[PDB]
Amino acid sequence: IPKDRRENLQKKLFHMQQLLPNSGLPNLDRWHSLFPLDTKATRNSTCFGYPSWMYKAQNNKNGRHFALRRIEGYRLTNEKAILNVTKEWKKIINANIVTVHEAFTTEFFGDSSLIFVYDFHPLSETLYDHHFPPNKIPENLLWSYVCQIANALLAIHNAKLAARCLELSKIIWENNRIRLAACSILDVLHHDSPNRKTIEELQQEDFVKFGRIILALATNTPTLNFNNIDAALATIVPRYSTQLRGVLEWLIKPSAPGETKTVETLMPMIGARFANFANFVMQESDEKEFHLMRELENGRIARLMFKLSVVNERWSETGERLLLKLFRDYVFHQVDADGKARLDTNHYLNCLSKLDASSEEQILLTSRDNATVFVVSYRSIRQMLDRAYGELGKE
Amino acid sequence: IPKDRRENLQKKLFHMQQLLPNSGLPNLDRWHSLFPLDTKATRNSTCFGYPSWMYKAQNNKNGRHFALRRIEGYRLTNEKAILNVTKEWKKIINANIVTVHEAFTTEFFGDSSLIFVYDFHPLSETLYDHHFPPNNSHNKIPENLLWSYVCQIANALLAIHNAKLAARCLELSKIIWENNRIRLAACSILDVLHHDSPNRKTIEELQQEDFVKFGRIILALATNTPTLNFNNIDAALATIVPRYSTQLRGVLEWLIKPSAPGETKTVETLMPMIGARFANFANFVMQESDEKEFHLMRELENGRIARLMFKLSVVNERETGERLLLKLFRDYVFHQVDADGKARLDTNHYLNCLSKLDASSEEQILLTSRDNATVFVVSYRSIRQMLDRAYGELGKE
Ligand SMILES: Nc1ncnc2c1ncn2[C@@H]1O[C@H](COP(=O)(O)OP(=O)(O)OP(O)(O)=S)[C@@H](O)[C@H]1O
Ligand SMILES: Nc1ncnc2c1ncn2[C@@H]1O[C@H](COP(=O)(O)OP(=O)(O)OP(O)(O)=S)[C@@H](O)[C@H]1O
Ligand SMILES: [Mg+2]
Ligand SMILES: [Mg+2]
Repeated sequence: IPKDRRENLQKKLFHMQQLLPNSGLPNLDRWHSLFPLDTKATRNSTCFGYPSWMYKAQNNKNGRHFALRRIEGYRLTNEKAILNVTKEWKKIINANIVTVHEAFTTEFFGDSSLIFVYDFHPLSETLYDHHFPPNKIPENLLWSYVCQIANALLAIHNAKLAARCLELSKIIWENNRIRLAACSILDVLHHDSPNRKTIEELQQEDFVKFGRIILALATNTPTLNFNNIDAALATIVPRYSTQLRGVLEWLIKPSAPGETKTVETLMPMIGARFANFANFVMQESDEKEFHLMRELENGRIARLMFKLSVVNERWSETGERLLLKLFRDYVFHQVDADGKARLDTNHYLNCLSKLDASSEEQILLTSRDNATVFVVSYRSIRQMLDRAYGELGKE
Repeated sequence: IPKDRRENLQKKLFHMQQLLPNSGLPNLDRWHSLFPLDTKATRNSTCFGYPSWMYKAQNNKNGRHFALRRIEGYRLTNEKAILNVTKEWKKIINANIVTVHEAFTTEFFGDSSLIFVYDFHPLSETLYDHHFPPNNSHNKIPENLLWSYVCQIANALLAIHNAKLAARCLELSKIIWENNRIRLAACSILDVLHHDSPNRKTIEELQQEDFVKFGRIILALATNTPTLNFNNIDAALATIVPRYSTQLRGVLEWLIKPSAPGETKTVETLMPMIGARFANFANFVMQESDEKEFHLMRELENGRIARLMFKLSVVNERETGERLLLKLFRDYVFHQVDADGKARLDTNHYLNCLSKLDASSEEQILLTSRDNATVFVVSYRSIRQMLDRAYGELGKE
């Protein structure tokens, strides 16, 4: 657990518990301690047709943290069966889709608001805000985005559904991992609108919105228009590979001369980039595995110190336990040439690691009166510790 | 953190430390504590042309555990065979390839042996032994798992071929399995043992042999036939059509058959054939990596608990003052005895006390001194603040 990852995982735990008491936010029937997640001071109705609000809240029943998406000013009776379509989205298990649990309307916000509950992903930021704060992205990261979004659309389309909402502000970023964070919403907000589209047509719009998102990132232009669909498409050939340009072209262009666009057709176009991506995720999962084991090592190290602390100053004054006493002094009571304490976390860690591994390496244990000195190995010290601790269990 | 997952990580750590006191194995110039990994009492020379031995050993320099592949009865007749091979393979780092570090000869085994050192992956079992258990004899593997293998092996071949090299050794017994993660565990070996052989093959045909050996491995697993023969490359190929999808059959057929009518087989051509199965595979890996992320944060308490023990051990027994409560706190946590006088050992008590110390719990405890006249009512929160305070005053010096 190096410095950055350990404090990042602590920053995550800190974000999950994080509260803001004076905010003047209401408590729902099954939710409390609502925490505002919006990082910007402006809200527009371009994405949903209504203003949107984001919240982190605690469940009254299980105490775990969830994310709440609020759609301001939407009227719909809570008892309506349409809100239950989130149950179909719940069935979809995907790493690039934020799982939705349920949907309900509420009036605790002083109006008519619709609430979607999602998994809470700590330290998440929108893909827009991450790449466009108020200078080009590497192609590997762009392909990582292409592979992740395609993976999401694959599961969605095969579930006889569509993304509907596919934009930069509605995709959350967290350590290069992206997820669709507004699914199942438009399913409700467009259930009985004029000019309803088919799930077949909506699935096609996904591919178009897909291409535009990546194209925007590739051309480093936040606002994207139709008048430059071929202008910005030709700007990526020297900077990025022709393969990247080819995928963007396929996604954006209305490919309907003899056939309709399908996710299965998109996959071979990606091809080798999937292997590269999968390789990276596998290696990152490997790194998480070592940190897991290091942390489990810490537990074994803590349990060794438990035994050691039980024995010390408890019989314990003199004997084979006297060496255990002197061993503790060796590890934690180190002082400099002046006489001042030499605090050293590294020394503590490596001493106990060698004790846990029963290292054959030897160390010098000086007695209280610097007259007697013990040449002893970690292996011997470990065996004395287990021996003495067991003799206390006989009682 | 499910039951099996915690015990899996504990089985790994226990496997790395595992020793054999009665062993008659020597210590090498740079290696010691050699531990036998072989699951069988018999060794044949089919895989390498020489008997092979597997060992876990500790590095004298860094103290970490590595895997050692020993090739019995090998004399170095050319230093080019080790150096021209290992200089290229050492550079290749892949998630589906066991990293090789170096190769050297030794005589400590009472003979002339060649030694390869690899990364040590705990709890690893050969893909053969996992799907064909050793202690049983002669019922199908799920298709998703077969596709997982195809993606992983293809990923390995992708890195290998792009380095102008070949797997050479691509068989069930030379691939290690660990929680559905497979790795090529015999790379760079045949590169050395065949470095100056009479009938040296081209790097391109050896690469073609990779695809064939690829196909046979998956086909063997799909047909539940450990040994695979040339006479049933089309017979066993027809056993998979009702049980598995036609796509799998198409890939296996493509891999095994000498596909050179209009083009020669390349990994880039294999990728679109797998296609959507890569999305499925990557999704699972992402999902498992997500599950580890949540499990990590929960486990982080061990570091926080251990660092607290560091502070507590530094301060204690270095006599009187505010640290006297820290001394009495240690007595409360680890020195519990009954009215009778017997030791009250409790691993749970130790863990939960420190959890409350780590959480700065508002829960209160009773601290009676040796002199019973004064007793301190204090919470874990206050004790926690006293500990950091005392530990900080030692940093002033
Ligand atoms: N499912 C989620 N889990 C955790 N955090 C989230 C989730 N969804 C959104 N957030 C965070 O909430 C913040 C705001 O959410 P997004 O609303 O949808 O963007 P919004 O920028 O504030 O844009 P406006 O104008 O509504 S469209 C972002 O910074 C995210 O980091
Ligand atoms: N790099 C490694 N890291 C950890 N364990 C390994 C590694 N490589 C091999 N092993 C294990 O070592 C054991 C024996 O190695 P493998 O020898 O090559 O099996 P072996 O099948 O009996 O084949 P050989 O003797 O040619 S017949 C296996 O159970 C593996 O799981
Ligand atoms: Mg918002
Ligand atoms: Mg062997």
